[PDB]
Amino acid sequence: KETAAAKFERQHMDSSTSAASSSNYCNQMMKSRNLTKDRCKPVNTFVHESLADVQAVCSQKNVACKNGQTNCYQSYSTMSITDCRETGSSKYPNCAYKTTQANKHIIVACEGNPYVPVHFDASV
Ligand SMILES: [Au+]
Repeated sequence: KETAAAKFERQHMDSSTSAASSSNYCNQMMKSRNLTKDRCKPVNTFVHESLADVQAVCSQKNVACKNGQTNCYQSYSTMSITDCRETGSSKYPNCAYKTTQANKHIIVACEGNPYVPVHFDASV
């Protein structure tokens, strides 16, 4: 039932200006988006832009994906993001993260009809 497009929304969208949280944004968000349920997802990026602006990237700069597929796209403008990376002390089920806020060009893999973001590949 969860589509690839919905999965990208759950894993990566957080439309707001920038990270807001009552406590460590990554620890709160990784848990709340279910990214610590089955393992500690080790790296994950949230994007603080509108869905439309993220979706439009699928029509922007065609770039190779890290895995060698050719269906990746880089945003022409920088976007507000937050990068979550597991700490050394993190051990599932007590997942723990370092929060890095940034303004970078995103790279997403797009798939489907409609052609929409389904994976977050890199920020540059
Ligand atoms: Au640039």
